[PDB]
Amino acid sequence: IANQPVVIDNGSGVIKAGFAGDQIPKYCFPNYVGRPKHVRVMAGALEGDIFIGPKAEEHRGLLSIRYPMEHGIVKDWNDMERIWQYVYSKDQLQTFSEEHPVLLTEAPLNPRKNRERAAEVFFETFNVPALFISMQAVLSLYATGRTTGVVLDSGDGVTHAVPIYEGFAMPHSIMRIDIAGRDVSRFLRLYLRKEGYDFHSSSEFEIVKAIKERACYLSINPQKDETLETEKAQYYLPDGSTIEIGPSRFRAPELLFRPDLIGEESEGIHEVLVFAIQKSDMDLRRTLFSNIVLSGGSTLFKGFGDRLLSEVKKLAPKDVKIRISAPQERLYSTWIGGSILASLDTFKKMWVSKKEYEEDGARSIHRKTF
Amino acid sequence: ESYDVIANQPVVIDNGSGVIKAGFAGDQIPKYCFPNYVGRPKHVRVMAGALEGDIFIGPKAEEHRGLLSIRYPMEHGIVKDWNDMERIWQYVYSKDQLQTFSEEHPVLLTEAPLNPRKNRERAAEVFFETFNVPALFISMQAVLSLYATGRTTGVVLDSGDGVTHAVPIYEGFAMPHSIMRIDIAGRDVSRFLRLYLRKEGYDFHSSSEFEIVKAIKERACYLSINPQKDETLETEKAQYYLPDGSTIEIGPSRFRAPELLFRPDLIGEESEGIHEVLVFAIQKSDMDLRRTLFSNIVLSGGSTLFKGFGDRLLSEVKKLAPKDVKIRISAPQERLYSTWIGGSILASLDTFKKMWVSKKEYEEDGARSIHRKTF
Amino acid sequence: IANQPVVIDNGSGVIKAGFAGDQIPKYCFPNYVGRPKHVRVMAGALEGDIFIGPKAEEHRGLLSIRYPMEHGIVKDWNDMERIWQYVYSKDQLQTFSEEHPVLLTEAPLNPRKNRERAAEVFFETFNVPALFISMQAVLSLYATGRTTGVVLDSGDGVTHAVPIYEGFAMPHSIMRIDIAGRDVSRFLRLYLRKEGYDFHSSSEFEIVKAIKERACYLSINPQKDETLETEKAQYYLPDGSTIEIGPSRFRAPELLFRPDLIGEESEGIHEVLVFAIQKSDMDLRRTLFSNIVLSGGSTLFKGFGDRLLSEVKKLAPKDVKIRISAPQERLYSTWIGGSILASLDTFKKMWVSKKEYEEDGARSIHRKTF
Ligand SMILES: Nc1ncnc2c1ncn2[C@@H]1O[C@H](COP(=O)(O)OP(=O)(O)O)[C@@H](O)[C@H]1O
Ligand SMILES: Nc1ncnc2c1ncn2[C@@H]1O[C@H](COP(=O)(O)OP(=O)(O)O)[C@@H](O)[C@H]1O
Ligand SMILES: Nc1ncnc2c1ncn2[C@@H]1O[C@H](COP(=O)(O)OP(=O)(O)O)[C@@H](O)[C@H]1O
Ligand SMILES: [Mg+2]
Ligand SMILES: [Mg+2]
Ligand SMILES: [Mg+2]
Repeated sequence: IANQPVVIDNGSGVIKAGFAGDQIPKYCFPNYVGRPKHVRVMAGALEGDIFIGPKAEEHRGLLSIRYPMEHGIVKDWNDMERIWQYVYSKDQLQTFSEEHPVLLTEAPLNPRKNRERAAEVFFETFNVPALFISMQAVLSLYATGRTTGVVLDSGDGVTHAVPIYEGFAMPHSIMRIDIAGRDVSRFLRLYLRKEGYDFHSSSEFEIVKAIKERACYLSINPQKDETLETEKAQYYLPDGSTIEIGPSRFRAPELLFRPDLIGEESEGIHEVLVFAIQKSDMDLRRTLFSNIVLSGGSTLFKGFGDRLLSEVKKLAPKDVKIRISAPQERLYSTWIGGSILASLDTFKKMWVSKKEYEEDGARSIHRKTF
Repeated sequence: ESYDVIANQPVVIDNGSGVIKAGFAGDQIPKYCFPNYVGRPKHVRVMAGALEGDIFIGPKAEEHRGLLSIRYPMEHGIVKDWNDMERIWQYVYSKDQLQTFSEEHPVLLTEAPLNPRKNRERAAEVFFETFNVPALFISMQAVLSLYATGRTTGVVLDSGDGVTHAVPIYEGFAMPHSIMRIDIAGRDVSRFLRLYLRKEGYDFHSSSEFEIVKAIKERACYLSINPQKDETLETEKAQYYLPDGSTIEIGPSRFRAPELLFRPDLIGEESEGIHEVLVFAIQKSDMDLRRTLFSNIVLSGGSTLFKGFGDRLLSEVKKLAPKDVKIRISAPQERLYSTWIGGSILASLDTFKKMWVSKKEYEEDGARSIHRKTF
Repeated sequence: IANQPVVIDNGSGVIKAGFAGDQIPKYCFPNYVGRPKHVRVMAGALEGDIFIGPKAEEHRGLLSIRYPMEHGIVKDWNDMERIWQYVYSKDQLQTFSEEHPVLLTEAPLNPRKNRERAAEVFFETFNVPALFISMQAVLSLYATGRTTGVVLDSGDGVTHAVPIYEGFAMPHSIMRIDIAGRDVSRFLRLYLRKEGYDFHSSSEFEIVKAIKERACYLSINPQKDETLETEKAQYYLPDGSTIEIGPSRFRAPELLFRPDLIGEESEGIHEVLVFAIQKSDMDLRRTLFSNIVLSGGSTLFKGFGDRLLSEVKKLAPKDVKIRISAPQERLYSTWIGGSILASLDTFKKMWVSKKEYEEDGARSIHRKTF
C-alpha cells in the first residue's frame, strides 16, 4: 500500500503512536484504562465507562486506574485492545486501521504467546494491511545514528541491556530485568507511607508517579547520603497541600542499582549492563563499552548517568574506555528509531501480509522477526 | 402503551422541614408554597359559621395563626407525625393547590441525604397506597440544585430548616461517602433565638409565637465576621415591631443566634459547623477532584440567606482550605426555590421515564425497588 | 542494670501495660483522654480537667473523649504524654519511670517520626534507663510459641498481615491497611443513623463501640443473609432505652472484608492475609498457609474465623492446607509476647541504652529496631 505507515510503541507506562517519517510522536498518552468508581446520579454525567488518554488524566480522581501491561507482559488483553483502538480514535491519529501498515514495537525476550496474540488482535479485530513487530533497544540505537553499541533501555515495566553489532541485535547477549520505573514508583509509595503520607488509592498512585518524576535523584555514594540527614524538600500535591519528601527522594530510585531493597532475586541495572557487555566475544567488548546509549524514561533520574558510570567502572575491567551517551530524546528514541526503520523502502519487504498470516499463521510473523 | 396515565404532566413536591413547595413540572417557579406544619384550633368553637374544620394547613393556618396550635410533622428532615404528613400531602392535591387527582400524575419527591431507610419506605407506601400515583421518584436535593443552576459539578451546601448538608458531585458522579450532614439548621437557630429572647426579657413559649421568633430571625439577624470582638462589645439595640404593635429591643441576640450555624457547641451539641461540613465534604473526596470542588461551591436553602452568611462562610473555608486554592462560592438568585426548579427540570426530561419506580414495580418488589432506583 | 522491664503495648484503642514476666497485662485501660465539657458550679466537684482510665469510664457521660492515636499514629502528643504518665501513676504500675526499661510496641510501616518522637518522649520526659520499640505481630507469634507463621493482627486502629520466618519478620511481605475496629464502629454509627438511631457525642461513640462488641457478627455468606428477612435483635442502652438493630448487626463488621463499603480502594483483611502470604518466597507459602495466627481485638467477631477461612480458601491455591489459629488470649497476645521477650537475658542486648540515645539520638533506635 502507498499510504503512510504508523509506528506504535506500546510501552508498559506510556504508549507512543504516530505516522512514520515524523521527527517526533505527537500522540503519546499513558498506557492505562480508567473506569469510573463513583455512582452517576444526574442526567448528563460523563458518558461511557472507559476512559483512556488525556480524558483519563482530566478526570483522574473520578476513575479507578488499571494497567493492562505489567513487566512488558500484557496481563489484560481486553484493555490492550481498547487502548489500541483508542490509538486510532478521532481524539488522536484520526484514521482507519485498514489504511495504514503498523510497526509495533515490543520488549525483547517476551513469551511466544504474547507475540502470537498481538498478531491475532492486530489482524482479526483490526483489519490491518501489514504488521511488523520489532524490539525497543535496536530501534533506540537506530535513532542515535549508530549500528554498533549497547542500549540500556529502562522503561516503566522492564529494563534491558541489549548489545547490537552492525544493526543485528545479538539475541544471545540480551539481558533483562523486571524492576523498572513502576517498581520505583511503588517503592516510593512505600517510603512516602513511611513519612506519614498514605496513597493507597489507584488515582493517587499517579500522584506518587509524578512525585517520582519531578523530585527524585540518585546519590553518587549510597552509604554516604544514606547516613547523612538530607534536607526536607517540599512538593505540592494537586489539591494544593504540601508534603515533605526527605530521604525517600534518594532511597526510592536506589532500587534500580539494588533490587534486594524490595526482595527481588535479580541483578542490578549496572550489573545487567556489564553482564550484557561481557556476554559477547572480547573483540567487540571494547567497542561496546564506549558505545553505551541510555534509553527509556527511567534513565532520566537526576544523577543516573554519574552513578551508572561509577558502578560500571567499579565492575568493568580496568584500562577500558567507558562513555555513557544520554540523548535528550530518551523517551521518544524508540519511536524515532521505529520511524527511521519504517521510512526505509526495505520495510516494504519486512511486513507480513494478511494472506500470509491467514496461510501460515504465527510461523510467518515469527520467521519474519529476528 | 403510549397514551397511558404515565405520560401525564408530573407533580413536583419539595417537602422541606420548614416550607413545602409543590407545583407541576415545566413551570418556572413552584406555584404552591406553604409552611410545612399543621394547625389545630386551640380555643373553643362557640359560633355556627366559624372556620369549618379542625385541621388548618396552608395560608389559612398562616392568616389565622393566633387561633391555632402548630405541629411540625417532620423534624430534621425526618417525618415524625405521619398522619400530619399525609394530611399535608392531601392538601397539596386539594382544591386550594393543583386542583388535581393524585392518581393521574407521576410524583417527584425530594428527601434529605442520609435519612433513615424507613422514612423513604413509608413515604413510598403513603404515595402508592393512600395516593394511587402511577410512579414515584424520590430524589436527592443537591442533584436538583445542580440541575436548576445548569451546572453538573459542584459541592451543594444546602442549609434548609431542619437539616444542613454538603453533597459533593463531580461531572454528574456523586460521592456517597463524602456527603456530610448535621441537624443544625434554621429551626435550631430559631429555637436558640427564642432562648436568647428569653434571656433578654421576652417569653415566646406559645407555639404560634415560635413563628414570630422565625420572623425575627428572618429580618433582624445577621452574621459577624469577627465573633469575639462583637462578644466583648455592646452594640446598639435594634428595634423590632411585633405583630400586635408592641416593640422589642433585640441587641446582642441579633448576631449570637445565627452564630449557632458555625458553632453547634453553643447548644452543647458537639457536631461540626457548617463550614466544617463543607470543607470536610470536599476533603473526604478524591484528591484530584478537590481543587475543582473548591472552585464550584453552590449554596441553597433559606438558612444561607443570613446577612453576612456568604462572607463568613468564605472566611472560614479560606481559613480551613489549603493555601492558594481558588474558592468560588456561587448561589442562585432564588435560593428557596432552587431545589424545586431543579425537580421541575428533571421531571421535564424524557429520561425521567426511566428513573421513577412504576406502581406495578412497587407492587412486585415493594420496599426493595425503592431502595434501588434512588440516589 | 535496672529494675524489671515494663512492657507497654500502646494500641490505638486500649493500652495494655505491666511488668515483664506477668502471665497477663495487669494494667489495661482505654487509650483516650476525657475532658469535662460541662460547667463546674459547686465546690466538691470532680477534680482535674484530664480523666484517663477507669475514672474516665465511670463519668463517661460527663466528658468529651479524645483519641490521641489514629491508625496506629499518634496525632496528639500531649495527650500521649498524659496517658503514658498515667501508666506510671499510683493507679497503674505504682513506680517511677526512671528505674524500669520500657518495651514499647509500634505497628508496622508506621511513620519514622512517630518512633523518633516516642523515643524522645520516653528518654527525655520519663528518663527511662533503656527502650526498645518492637513490632506487634512478631511479639504475637512469640506469644503463640511458634517461630514461623503469619500474624494477621487486626486492632482498633490498624490491621496488618506480617509473615515471620524463624522469628524474623519478612519486611517486604508486610501488608497493612488502616481499616480496623474503630472504622468498623464508625461504619456502625453510620448504619445506626440510617436506622433512625442517631449518636453524635464522643461519649456516645463509646456506646456505639459497646454495641459493636456486644451485638455484631460476621455472616458466612453475606449475600444470603442480605436478601433474607432480618431478626432485629434488641439492644438495651445505658439509659434504659432499647434499639432494634436488624441489618446493621452483620453489615457493620463486613467492612473488614470489603473496605469499598466506605469508598476506600484498599484490600480486604482476607486479601491482606493472602497477599502477604503470596508476596513471600514460593518455598514458604505452604508453611505460611499452614501457620496463620489471629490477633487483636477486631478478630473476636462471632464467626470471624469461619468467614476468614472461607475467604482465604477462595483466594488460596488448591491442595494447600489452611489452618487459622485463634488463641483465647487474642487481646493480650502481643503483650504476652513482649513479656516473653523482655524476660530473656538477650533483651539486655536489644534495648537502646540511655547513653546510646544521648550520644546518637534517633539513629540509635533506627539501627537497633531493624
Ligand atoms: N524525569 C524523570 N525522572 C524519573 N522518571 C521518569 C522521568 N520521566 C519519565 N519517567 C518515568 O519513565 C516511565 C516512562 O518511560 P518509557 O520509556 O515511556 O517506558 P515505556 O517504554 O515502558 O513506555 C514512566 O513510568 C515515568 O515514571
Ligand atoms: N432572609 C432569611 N434570613 C434568614 N433565614 C431565612 C431567610 N429566609 C428564610 N429563612 C429560613 O429558612 C428556612 C426555610 O428554608 P428552606 O429552603 O425552606 O428549607 P427546607 O427546604 O428544609 O424547608 C426557614 O426556617 C427560615 O427560618
Ligand atoms: N468481643 C469483641 N468483638 C468485637 N470487637 C471487639 C471485641 N473486643 C474488642 N473489640 C474491638 O477491638 C478493639 C481493641 O482491639 P486491640 O487488640 O485492643 O487493639 P490495639 O492493638 O489497638 O490495642 C476495640 O476498638 C474494640 O472495638
Ligand atoms: Mg520502551
Ligand atoms: Mg429544601
Ligand atoms: Mg495491639
